[PDB]
Amino acid sequence: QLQYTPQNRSKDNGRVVVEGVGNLMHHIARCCQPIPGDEIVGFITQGRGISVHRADCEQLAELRSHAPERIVDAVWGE
RNA sequence: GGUUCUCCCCGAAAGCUAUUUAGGUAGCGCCUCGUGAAUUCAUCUCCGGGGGUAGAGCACUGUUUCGGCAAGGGGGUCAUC
Repeated sequence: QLQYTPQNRSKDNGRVVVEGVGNLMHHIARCCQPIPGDEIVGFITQGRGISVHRADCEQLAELRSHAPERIVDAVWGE
């Protein structure tokens, strides 16, 4: 009965700062549920902007098997 | 319900079928007596047989667990026309 505020803060910006840039259309993945753990690794998607597909994950590595240029680092900050 | 003298020989059935039949009856099965014929009949060993039961098996009809490969659908990844 109790079933976006947690992602309204990402919609309120901050968090991810890929290569030192702020306010990006980032969005956490799924197969991997990244949290500020093994940091993370970003990935540019056609639409949806940056996909934070966690650091070290198969599907991320698959993308590492396709277009490496799309691949980007990742951080957290606060 | 009961059915009164005596000895002798053999000696059943409580089954099938039908029955406004199912505790009755009839045909037949088994009884007895009489007559008449096949070494006809019974056991046995040898011989020629069909069987699908026990048992066993899982090719088939089903059922069952496990391991394998893996359709194909599910959830996600880039995609999402």
